[PDB]
Amino acid sequence: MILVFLGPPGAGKGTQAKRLAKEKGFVHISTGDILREAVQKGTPLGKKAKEYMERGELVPDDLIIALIEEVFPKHGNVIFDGFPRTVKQAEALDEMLEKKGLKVDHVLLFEVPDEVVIERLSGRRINPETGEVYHVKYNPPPPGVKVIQREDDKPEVIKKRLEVYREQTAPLIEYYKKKGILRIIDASKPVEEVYRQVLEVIG
Ligand SMILES: Nc1ncnc2c1ncn2[C@@H]1O[C@H](COP(=O)(O)OP(=O)(O)O)[C@@H](O)[C@H]1O
Ligand SMILES: Nc1ncnc2c1ncn2[C@@H]1O[C@H](COP(=O)(O)OP(=O)(O)O)[C@@H](O)[C@H]1O
Repeated sequence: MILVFLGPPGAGKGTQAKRLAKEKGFVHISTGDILREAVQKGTPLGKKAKEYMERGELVPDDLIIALIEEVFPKHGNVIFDGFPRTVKQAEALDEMLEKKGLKVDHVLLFEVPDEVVIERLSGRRINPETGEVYHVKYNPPPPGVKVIQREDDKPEVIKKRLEVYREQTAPLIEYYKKKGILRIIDASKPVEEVYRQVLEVIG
């Protein structure tokens, strides 16, 4: 089974993907996580990607498409989390999978309104030792635990990211809907409720 998690930044896609991977044994492919590691390690990919990410822009398609070929597993069910983000990326994924006799089985669209997006992202915090994601209101870090705020979770970058999402990524809704594989998730609900809907949708 191959899943794609699609939707505005802050919808809770990462959070749900991590849970589903941990509990059901999917391979979680987070382009954001992988890129952040690349930036940290100072790889050719990292150095090139860094500025796009800090500015809230998408990293160029060719780099991401290569990244996906590099990390796609020989076996296992997969969650694509934050990929694809453009039509060109979605077409390259279809091609890549077709060559492997595979296809996207479900595209879960995590719907949230802008107000919730801003609230979720502005409050997002990361434990730098473990990568665990918290929220200052909805899931605060344990007392005493040091966390950081991502530079792209600052207000003006969130604004850019949402524009970029609406411009480049939202067309994917129609792209996948035509194929009859688009599943709507009400991502504005609490985490446990969203996860139950994720499980129902994928059977
Ligand atoms: N599939 C992709 N294509 C291009 N850029 C990406 C992709 N995935 C992640 N990025 C880059 O990394 C940034 C953070 O992505 P991600 O962690 O997936 O976003 P979010 O903040 O919604 O969790 C994006 O704004 C973009 O610069
Ligand atoms: N269902 C939810 N209700 C409340 N807060 C949430 C929910 N899902 C995620 N969060 C919090 O909102 C922020 C965005 O979640 P994340 O999974 O990073 O989103 P995405 O991967 O879609 O950008 C994080 O701070 C996370 O702890």
